[PDB]
Amino acid sequence: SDSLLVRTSRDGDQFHYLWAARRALRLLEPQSTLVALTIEGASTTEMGSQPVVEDGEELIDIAEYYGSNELATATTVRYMQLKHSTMHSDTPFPPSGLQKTIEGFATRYKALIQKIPVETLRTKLEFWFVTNRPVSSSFSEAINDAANQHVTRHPHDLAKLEKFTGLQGAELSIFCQLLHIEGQQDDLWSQRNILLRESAGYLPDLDTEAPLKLKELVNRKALTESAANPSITRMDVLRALGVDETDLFPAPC
Amino acid sequence: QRNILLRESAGYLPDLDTEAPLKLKELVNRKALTESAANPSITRMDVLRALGVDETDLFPAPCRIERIENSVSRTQEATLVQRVVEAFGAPVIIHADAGVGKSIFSTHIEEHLPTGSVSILYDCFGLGQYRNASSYRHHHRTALVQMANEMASRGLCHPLIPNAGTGISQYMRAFLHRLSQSISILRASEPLAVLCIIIDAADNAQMAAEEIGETRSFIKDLIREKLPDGVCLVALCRPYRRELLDPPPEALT
Amino acid sequence: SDSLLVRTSRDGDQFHYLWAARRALRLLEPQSTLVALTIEGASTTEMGSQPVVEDGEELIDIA
Amino acid sequence: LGQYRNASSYRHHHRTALVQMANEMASRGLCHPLIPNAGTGISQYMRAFLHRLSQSISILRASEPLAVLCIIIDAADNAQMAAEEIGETRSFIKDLIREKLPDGVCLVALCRPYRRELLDPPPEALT
Amino acid sequence: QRNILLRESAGYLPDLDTEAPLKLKELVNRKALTESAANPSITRMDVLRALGVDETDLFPAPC
Ligand SMILES: Nc1ncnc2c1ncn2[C@@H]1O[C@H](COP(=O)(O)OP(=O)(O)OP(=O)(O)O)[C@@H](O)[C@H]1O
Ligand SMILES: [Mg+2]
Repeated sequence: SDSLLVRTSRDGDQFHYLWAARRALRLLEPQSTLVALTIEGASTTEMGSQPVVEDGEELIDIAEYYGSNELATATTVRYMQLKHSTMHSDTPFPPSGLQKTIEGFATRYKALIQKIPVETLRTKLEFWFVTNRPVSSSFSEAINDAANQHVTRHPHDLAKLEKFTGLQGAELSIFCQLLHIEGQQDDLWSQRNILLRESAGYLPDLDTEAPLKLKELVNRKALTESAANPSITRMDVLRALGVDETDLFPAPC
Repeated sequence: QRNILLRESAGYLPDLDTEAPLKLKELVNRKALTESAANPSITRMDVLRALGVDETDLFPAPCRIERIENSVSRTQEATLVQRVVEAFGAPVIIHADAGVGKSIFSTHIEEHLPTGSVSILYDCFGLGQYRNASSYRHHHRTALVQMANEMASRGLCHPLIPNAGTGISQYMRAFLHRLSQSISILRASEPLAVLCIIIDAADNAQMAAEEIGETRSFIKDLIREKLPDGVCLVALCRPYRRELLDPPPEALT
Repeated sequence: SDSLLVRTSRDGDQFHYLWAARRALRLLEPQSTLVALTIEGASTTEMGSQPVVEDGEELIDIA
Repeated sequence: LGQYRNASSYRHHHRTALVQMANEMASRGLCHPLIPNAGTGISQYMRAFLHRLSQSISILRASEPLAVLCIIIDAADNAQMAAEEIGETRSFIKDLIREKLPDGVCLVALCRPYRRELLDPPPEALT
Repeated sequence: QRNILLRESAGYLPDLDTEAPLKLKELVNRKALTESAANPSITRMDVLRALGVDETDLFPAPC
C-alpha cells in the first residue's frame, strides 16, 4: 500500500525527538562541561560575529557544543545524523547507504578546514552516524585502517570509501579519524520508556508527565516559528519542568 | 489553534487546565503511527482514559431508595408540596421521626409539580453502607458530580467530569453555573416549570463527616448558598438531629 | 534555503493534530449521535464484513 | 523490626499495605499487578483491592470447589499506635475490618489483650 | 477461568496501572517474532522494564 510509506515517515521523527530528549538531560549536571544543543541546524553563533558556513548543513540532526557556543573557542563540537529503518531492524546496511552521509560530512569538513587549520580542528571535531540497524563490519575495518595507516584486508571497501570521500592518503586518514559509527540502538518501543527511567533519577519520585514535556520542547524547536533560534539551554529545561534556580536553593546560609 | 483548544476543553472540567491540550494531541498523534495501523479509531473510552477517568467517576453514587406499590391514601402530602412552591426564595426542611414515611414521600413528591417541571433526587443513606471507606457519600466531589451528570444525561446541560486537587469553591461555582442553563431550557417551552432538588437523609451526611473528623458536609454549605431563580431545595431530617444541619433564620420548617 | 521547506512540513502536521483534537471532544456529549473518528484512513468496518473500498483512500485526513 | 516509627519506614498507610498484598497475590499468578499513583485517594485503593480479591478467588475455586483465601495481619495494634502518635486516626486495618469481602475469603488479626479496643471491632466479630 | 485473565472496563487505577495487561502480551508477541536477536527468552529484568516500575515500587514493605 501507499499509506504504509507515509506512516513510516512519522516513526522516524518520533525516534529523533525521544533520542534527543534523552540527550537534553545532561545540561542539568552541576559539574559537567556541556553547554549547548541545537536541533536541525548548527549554532548561529558558530563563527562568532562572522557569517555562518552553509556547506553540508542539512545532514545536521543534532549539534552539541562544549565550553562555548562557538567553534573558534569551544573545547569540543559534535555533529550527528540519525536513521530509523522500521521493518528491517536486524539487517546490516551496505556502504552504498553510508555514501550519501559521508559525502556531506566531507563537504562540511572542507569548508571548516579552509578557515581554521587542521591541527586545531582535529582535536575538536567529530561526525557521528546513529542508526537502529547493524553496520557492515569490513567497511568499519577499512575506516579504521585508513584512520590508522595500515594495509586493509578488504581493498574493495577501501576503494568504495575513497570513492565516497574523494580523498586518499593521510588527508583521508585525518577524515577517518573524525568518523564514528554507532549501530544497534534500542528501538522505539524501548526508547519510549528508557526516558522515563532516566528522568526518574533527578526527581524524588516516579513521574509520567516529564517524558511528554521534554519531547514537546524538542518538537517545538523543530518548527518554523523557532527558526531564529534553535538552541536549548539549562533555563529552557528548567522552565519546561516548571521550576527556577530558587527552588534548588530555597534557603541559603 | 494552539489556545482555542484550551478554552474549549476548559468547559468540561471544573477548572482551567494546562495538561489536557497536550494529552488529546498525543492521543491523536499516536493514532497516526504504523503501530496503530491495525485500528485507527477513536471512541469515548479512549478519550476518557486519555484524561484518566472511567464511567464510575461520572456516576460515583447511584440512587437506592426503594419504591413501593401499595400506597395508602394520605391527604397531607398534596398540601405540603404546594406549600413549597408557593413559598419560594428560602430553603424548606421537612421533619418527622422514625418510620413515618419520609423516604416514601420523597418518591411521591414529583407528581404534583406544575407541568414541565423536573426533579433531582439524592440519597445520603444508601442501605447502611455510607459509613464504609469504599462507599462514602458526603463529599462535594461526589454529590455535585452526581447531580450535574444526572441533569446532563437528561439533556439539559454539559457534563462535569472530575479533576484531582480541585477545591470546594470550584465545584460549587461549576454546579451553580449549570443550574441556570437547565432552568433556561425548562422555562423556554413552558412559562411556569420549576427545577427541584431533593436531599433525602440530610442528617446522616453530617454524622459521617464528624465521625472521620471533618466538620462541613456538602449540605451544610449548600443550605446557606443562594440558588438561581426558579430552583427549589428541600431537605428531610429527624426532629432532634435538626440542629446538626443548622438552618439560617430565614429557613422554613 | 532548503531547510525552510523541511521545517514548513511539520507545521502542517501540528495544525492537523490540533484541529482533529478539537473535533474529538464531541464524543463526550451525552445526547449526541456521533460515534466514531478515524485518523488517516477510513473505517475497517465500513462495509461490515465485506472487504474495504481502496479507491481515493489517501485523501482521507479525518473520517 | 522496630522500624515502624521512623519516617522512611512507615507501614500503616493504605498505599503501602494494599499494594504489598495485591502484588503478593499477583506475583503468584492470581491477579493483575497493582502499581501506585501520586494523588490517588483511599477509596480508589479500596475498590481496586476488592476487585483483585474477586479475581484471585475465582482463579482458585475453578479447580478446588472448597478452597479458601486467607489474609493475615500480624501486630495489628502497632499500626494504630503509629497512626495516632503522629496525629492521624484511621490506619488501614481500622477501615478494612468493617469492609465486606467476597465469599470464600477469611480475615484474621492478632493483638495483645489490653490493646484490643484500639481497633474497635463491630458486633459481628468473633474473638 | 482456570487459565485466562481478561480486563474489565472498571476497577483499575489510572495512568500506569491501566496498560500492564496489554504490555505483557506485547512483550511476549514481540519476543516470539524477534528470534533474530541473540536470544528470545524472557527474564525478570525485561518484565520489570516492560512494566516501567522498580521492584521497590511493587514491594514497598517486605515481611
Ligand atoms: N404511603 C405508604 N404506604 C404504605 N406503606 C408506607 C407508606 N409510607 C410508609 N410506609 C411504610 O412505612 C415504612 C417506613 O417508611 P420510610 O422508610 O419512608 O420511613 P422514614 O420516616 O423515612 O424512616 P427513617 O426515619 O427510619 O429513615 C415503609 O417501609 C412502609 O412499610
Ligand atoms: Mg429513611
